[PDB]
Amino acid sequence: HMIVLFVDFDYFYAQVEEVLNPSLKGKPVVVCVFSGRFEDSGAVATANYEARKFGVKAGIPIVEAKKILPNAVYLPMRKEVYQQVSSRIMNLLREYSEKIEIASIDEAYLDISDKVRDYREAYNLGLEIKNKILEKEKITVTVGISKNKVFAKIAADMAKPNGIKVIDDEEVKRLIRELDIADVPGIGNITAEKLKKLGINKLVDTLSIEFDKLKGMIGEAKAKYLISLARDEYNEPIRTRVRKSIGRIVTMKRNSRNLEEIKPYLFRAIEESYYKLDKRIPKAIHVVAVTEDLDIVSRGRTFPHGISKETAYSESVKLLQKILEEDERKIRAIGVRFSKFIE
DNA sequence: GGGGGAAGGATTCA
DNA sequence: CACGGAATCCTTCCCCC
Ligand SMILES: Nc1nc2c(ncn2[C@H]2C[C@H](O)[C@@H](COP(=O)(O)OP(=O)(O)OP(=O)(O)O)O2)c(=O)[nH]1
Ligand SMILES: [Ca+2]
Ligand SMILES: [Ca+2]
Ligand SMILES: [Ca+2]
Repeated sequence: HMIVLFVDFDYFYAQVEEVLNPSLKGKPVVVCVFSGRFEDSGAVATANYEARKFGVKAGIPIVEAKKILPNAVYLPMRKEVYQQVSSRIMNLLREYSEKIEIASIDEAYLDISDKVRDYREAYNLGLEIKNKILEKEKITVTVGISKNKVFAKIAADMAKPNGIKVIDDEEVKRLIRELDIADVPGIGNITAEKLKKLGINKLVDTLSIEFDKLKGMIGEAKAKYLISLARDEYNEPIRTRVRKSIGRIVTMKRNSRNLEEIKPYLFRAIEESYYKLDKRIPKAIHVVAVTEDLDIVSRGRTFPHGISKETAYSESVKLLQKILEEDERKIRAIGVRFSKFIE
């Protein structure tokens, strides 16, 4: 009953840069996000394995990477490029199933149930998909196969990189008991911790705790999710998913609270955001700010009609005004987010 | 009491 | 010193029948 095949491209941004400049293949490559603030201020979008080996990875400051690997190749993130390559591969996967859910810029779940019997065939289809993607785009990915999206995903995690793996029903039962609950999708450090205090260290433990306390501790939705898995009864279908919001945010040269100093950044964000909107019309706008102490403050508003760029400019100004008046810290970054698209 | 929303923020993942 | 971006969930305050 139902066979899910999850595809996860390998160290995606770095690998795409390798493909576009093979002279890179073989040496450590780090894709970065730089912000004027200073010489090498920014974070690491990601890096290839010939770099992950020494700890350089997503989230750490570019400077830190530089110390560890001073002579590695540091590339500016070219999101737009990775996107179009992503779209191409996404098309290429449709050829294998109508039921396709695009999770992110490099993730996708395929429902190959009414498409192929047993696991032995699932596997092959896997290898087939890899080859095709590999030959067509020269991009290696990892394929996870199991009874649902959750374990399909976990599968790939286990099989990374450029791998493939199937978690059979017998194994599922083993992981519901042996797999560290932390390693379960949707469980970050915050929840992980919350779970330990409650004694829960495995997906199974959830079955030995009174709901209401669990629900009370991690929220009902997270509780039902986990319990669901533990009972080997999880079964969310693979559905299409359209964007629900679009935004842009930029880090300023220096901190500030001066409206007239921030406004320019904010307006660049809006202009950029509208271009990205294309033909979509938003009913809601939020102004998101990152404070000096790396905290995130936001203020929004929904209109009974769509928002025009003019409308956005003036309304974004008030929300920034509101933020300032309601939060004493200097603002480090400023952005906008449009949502609730008409239709 | 409880439905229907909006707003501000928490948590997670890429 | 820690960047862009986006979804989902949760708490809370409201209006109101
Ligand atoms: N800007 C930014 N982008 C990120 C971050 N994390 C991931 N990404 C982007 C670039 C990654 O290549 C892409 C896929 O993330 P994964 O979590 O799949 O990492 P990646 O595919 O690079 O390596 P992998 O082989 O999956 O371990 O998402 C992040 O922290 N900041
Ligand atoms: Ca990946
Ligand atoms: Ca991914
Ligand atoms: Ca985890």
